[PDB]
Amino acid sequence: KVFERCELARTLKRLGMDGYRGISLANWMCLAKWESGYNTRATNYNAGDRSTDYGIFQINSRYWCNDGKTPGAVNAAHLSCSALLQDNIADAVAAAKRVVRDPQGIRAWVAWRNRCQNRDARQYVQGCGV
Repeated sequence: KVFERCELARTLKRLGMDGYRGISLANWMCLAKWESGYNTRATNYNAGDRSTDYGIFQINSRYWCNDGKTPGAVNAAHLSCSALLQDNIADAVAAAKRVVRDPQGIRAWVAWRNRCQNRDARQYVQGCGV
């Protein structure tokens, strides 16, 4: 599924993401935007380390979800990576919350530092009623 901007904003608010671990909804929106373009079935193979990024938040298979083919893999979140390709993003949200529970917070995603950190992120939630 490819979410509409405001549709996603409201869904994330309803799932308790606004202010989760000090992270505003606008920042989570900025992350999803640059990570997948609000696309739940987005996948990205990292040829260099043989891991794959799954879903709307591009969660990596070496640490957060299990896909069986990732060398030296860990399953901190404890999810099957398949769960992160569903239209219903409840599992991708529980996974995302787990990622930010580590000291890096939202900085775990390099894309966040590149295009979200220290920018005006209001544009991602303006007009959505959240």
